[PDB]
Amino acid sequence: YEEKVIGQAEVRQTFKVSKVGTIAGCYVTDGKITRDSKVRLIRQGIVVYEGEIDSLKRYKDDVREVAQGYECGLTIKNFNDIKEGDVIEAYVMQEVARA
Repeated sequence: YEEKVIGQAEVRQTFKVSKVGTIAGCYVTDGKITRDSKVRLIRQGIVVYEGEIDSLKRYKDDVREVAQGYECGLTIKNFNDIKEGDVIEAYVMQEVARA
């Protein structure tokens, strides 16, 4: 088996607040945008940033994933670029959410 997409989404926005962090929201279009997953966004030319998720917290609670088509606010590792930069892409193995 290959480590295909496990959480592809599109940045909604981010939270570069002087109280929170950089809670980057993303609309999902593939697997799940979970805490136990990596991340890889891209602009209209190249990669905007890469790594993993820092935290996972929606507008309701601290959800672990965001599959189907739900948007949740999550930080993306040590994100240098902020505010709805572009489309994000979570990639990993088949051990997400439950592992």
